[PDB]
Amino acid sequence: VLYKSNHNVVYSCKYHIVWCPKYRRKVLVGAVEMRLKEIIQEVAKELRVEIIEMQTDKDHIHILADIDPSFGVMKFIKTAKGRSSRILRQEFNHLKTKLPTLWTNSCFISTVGGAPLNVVKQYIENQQNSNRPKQKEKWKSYVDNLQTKAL
Amino acid sequence: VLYKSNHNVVYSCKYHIVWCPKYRRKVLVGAVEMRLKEIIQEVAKELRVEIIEMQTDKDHIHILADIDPSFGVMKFIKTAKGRSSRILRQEFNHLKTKLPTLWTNSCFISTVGGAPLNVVKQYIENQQN
DNA sequence: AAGCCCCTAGCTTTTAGCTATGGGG
DNA sequence: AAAGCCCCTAGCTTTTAGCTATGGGG
Repeated sequence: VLYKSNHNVVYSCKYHIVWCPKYRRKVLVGAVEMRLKEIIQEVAKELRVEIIEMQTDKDHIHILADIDPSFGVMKFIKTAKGRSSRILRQEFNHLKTKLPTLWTNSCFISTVGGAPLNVVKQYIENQQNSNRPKQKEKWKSYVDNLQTKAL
Repeated sequence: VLYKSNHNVVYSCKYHIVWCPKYRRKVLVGAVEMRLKEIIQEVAKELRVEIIEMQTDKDHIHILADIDPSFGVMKFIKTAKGRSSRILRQEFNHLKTKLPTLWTNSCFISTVGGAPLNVVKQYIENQQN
């Protein structure tokens, strides 16, 4: 797990984000799909967001991004959707004349870390009960590094 | 994991949050410790934040919370540190006289999900079938 | 636990098109 | 060290306070 920092915070914030075209229209294909990913890389680059992985399918775009918590994941999403919509609708006439908007008003966001919820949960509850490891070998590297980083 | 939603977003945003008192002073004990926890529960409830787990040691408080992304993790944190700082220093004299502030300007924040990073990264690249 | 319809100001993408623990249908 | 120590502005809460801001400096 790689941790970064801004002028006040030490963090590791990863998000799996997903959003669909309006009406789930299967328009994320070919040149549309390609341009869409290039625009989002552009957006991420200027918003200092790190795209760990990004793939699409006819009607969904999946993005795994590491975002400065203070900046805000929504500020990123808002920019990526908004800009891709404006641009793609200008480049691909069918997206302008056959749809009222390229995207919807919603999205799906799930946070992601180096270990599963239950592990972090236990580590937190273990704090005052001395050295009581998670298990034999399961996630030793994560817990060890964590004790060290959160010292 | 059970997702929640606001008017426009479906989400599950959990963070492992940690912060320490000024100078690492080991003051999070006894009466203080218990009150800090109450105040954080009071702020969580008020800000519609779910506290999944909260533990403390002499100089650290760990919180695993579910926070609406539209609302903002930082907004929860500043409220929690700020109010707890105000209230604790009003109730506990030794916190107001021995320290210029109760907390510091920093904190540790780590996202957590039902699945580890590598799994989610795989699932994503597998989205062409 | 969104996704459809409608609405607002705010802010970017500005003759646009998206968010807001947004309003309601 | 910088996250943590110092100092500062500016915005909002806790506001005869005390924490933020992809804040800036040291």
